[PDB]
Amino acid sequence: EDAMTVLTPLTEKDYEGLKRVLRSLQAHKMAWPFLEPVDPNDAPDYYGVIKEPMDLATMEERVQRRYYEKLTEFVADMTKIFDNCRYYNPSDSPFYQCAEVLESFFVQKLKGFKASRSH
Repeated sequence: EDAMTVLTPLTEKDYEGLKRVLRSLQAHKMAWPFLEPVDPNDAPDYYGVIKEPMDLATMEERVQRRYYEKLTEFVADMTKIFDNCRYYNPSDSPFYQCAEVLESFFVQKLKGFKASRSH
């Protein structure tokens, strides 16, 4: 990551942009597996094998409460969503495919956000 992403404290203005990014992901058709925490009754051994679960509702709470100090930390939580999903699910699963699609969408939005921050 670039130095602004790593070092620049997130401001209130930055948080408006973070909320916009999160809302765009929540609204995406392929976000359905990531909207809320993984249900243990749907996913055998999940919480036994996934050390740091994450989901979009948890990130929404963190954005509201100003949890993140640096953009890198917001990106790290988001990246957990996708990495956890690819870790636990087979590559031919619809879940895995959702992670591939939504991650690409997130990267597009994130670049947009970083650009906007820079001007």
